[PDB]
Amino acid sequence: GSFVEMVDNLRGKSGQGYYVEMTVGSPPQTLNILVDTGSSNFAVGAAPHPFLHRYYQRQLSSTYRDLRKGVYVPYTQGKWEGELGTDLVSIPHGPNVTVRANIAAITESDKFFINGSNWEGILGLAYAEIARPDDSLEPFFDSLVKQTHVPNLFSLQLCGAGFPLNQSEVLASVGGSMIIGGIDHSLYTGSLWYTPIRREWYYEVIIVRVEINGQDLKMDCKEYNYDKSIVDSGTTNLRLPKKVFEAAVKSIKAASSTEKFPDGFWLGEQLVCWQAGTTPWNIFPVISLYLMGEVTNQSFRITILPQQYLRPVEDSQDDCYKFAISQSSTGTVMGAVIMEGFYVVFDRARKRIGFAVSACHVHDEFRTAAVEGPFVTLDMEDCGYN
Ligand SMILES: CN1C(=N)N[C@](CCC2CCCCC2)(C[C@H]2CCC[C@@H](NC(=O)Nc3ccccc3)C2)C1=O
Repeated sequence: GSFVEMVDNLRGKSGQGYYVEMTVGSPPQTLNILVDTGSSNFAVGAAPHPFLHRYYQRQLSSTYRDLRKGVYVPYTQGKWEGELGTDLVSIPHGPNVTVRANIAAITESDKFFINGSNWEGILGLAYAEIARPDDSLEPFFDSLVKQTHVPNLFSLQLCGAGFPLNQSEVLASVGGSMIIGGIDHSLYTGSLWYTPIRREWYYEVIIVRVEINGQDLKMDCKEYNYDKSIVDSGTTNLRLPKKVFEAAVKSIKAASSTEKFPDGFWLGEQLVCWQAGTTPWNIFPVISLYLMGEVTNQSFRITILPQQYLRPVEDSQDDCYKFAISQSSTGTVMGAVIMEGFYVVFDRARKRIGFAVSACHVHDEFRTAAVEGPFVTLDMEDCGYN
């Protein structure tokens, strides 16, 4: 329905992350927390760090409980380490509840915190299977559902501005909404289409067909989900398996061939700039990802524009962008630049993910993002990797 208390409760952007305000401890300590559908730990800065102007002070919380256990979490680009405990947690622009939740107090980290991001911790919203050190550490959302009457569902509207936001603007701007326990109909247009959650660990899905401007990429659909496909608000780019990335870039280059871009642009390293207002959106193709539907032999598609996969960056008065599609060796990742096109419903209760066109997606007068269906698609279970 309508969840006015939670609409517009996010801030941030695709490259630095989207965050929500939370409070931890008694009396409450306010912290900004990155929303991460690609992990399952609630982990907060708990010691001084050059990029933090505040952190969780366990000694100041009367409700802090020490679990006397450490946690070490390496990931591709870095790591975070800390001390496990529990405390009372609330979301000011959220459901009006307070829960007793696990908290990893981060004491050491490498390439975790981001300078100028304005967030001090992360909220891992995925399932217990991928919680660290193991699946016995109950994730926040599981605690929330068990302890309150909050429905087992949340939805995310990540709003890309379509242009660079400076330090002051990104602090003053609305970055989107996280609706806890429901679906807010003001955040999307058209219909919601659902794809099954294949397995409850990451938010894993199955892609059954890929098009570039309606042209079928024509790969064996297992390639699109090798070794998994996930929906992850904690990754910036649309990341594709090596072979899929190579075929997609070849097709995107062919569609946009009226202009030549350097190799560094396609590698997502170098920006491309145009005179103010002259970005040639129309030369770049739309990208359609077909997802397995809830009905046997039925699929639907989500279509994104270059306004989603070209990420605005400051250079001058030129309009500059980075290519936000990159290679992966760990499967497809539908990151923030993809999520910015859609209102995404994480329907844990019904083991499904919903997509609808976002009321805040960036587009032009000629094209819009789309969510359409149904399409007849056979042997979709074969698209999943084992
Ligand atoms: C993809 N991804 C993700 N969605 N969450 C994590 C952890 C995954 C988790 C999966 C289950 C097993 C354990 C690991 C963490 C990520 C969160 C967003 C901010 C990032 N911070 C930076 O990247 N910071 C940074 C800072 C300076 C330089 C470079 C990067 C760090 C990750 O790698």
